[PDB]
Amino acid sequence: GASPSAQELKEQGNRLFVGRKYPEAAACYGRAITRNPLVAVYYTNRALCYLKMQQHEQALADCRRALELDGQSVKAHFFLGQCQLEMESYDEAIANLQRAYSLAKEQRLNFGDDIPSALRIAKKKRWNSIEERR
Ligand SMILES: *CC(=O)Nc1ccc(NC(=O)C*)cc1
Repeated sequence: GASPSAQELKEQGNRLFVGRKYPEAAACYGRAITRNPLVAVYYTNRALCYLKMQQHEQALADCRRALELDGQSVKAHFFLGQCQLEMESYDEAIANLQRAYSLAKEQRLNFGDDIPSALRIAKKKRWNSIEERR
């Protein structure tokens, strides 16, 4: 047999993700991480798998690790913020989305109104959660 490289495992996971096989993709990214745990994008990609599978604590842990390895990552701040938003950690989520936005502008990766839209939605969900209380 052949043992694929971590990079090959990441690409295989990407094809599994494109194939909408999210548990399988997550496991493949996990094999990539085992082969080389110092590459942030393996964790961010697996985090997105876990968000598609609504496995929040696993996504959260992966976003934290990705950001330890690449503190400049637009994607990992965005996914961290999305995971926090879904766990109703609103203020943390918003701050991570604002950092994703600022990093994206700096890197010229701010596409359309995407991250500002995520920020508006996060802020409105936070606002609704307070406004709806008795
Ligand atoms: C390749 C891939 O994952 N594409 C993709 C396209 C559209 C969406 N949008 C929604 O699910 C709303 C997700 C993934």
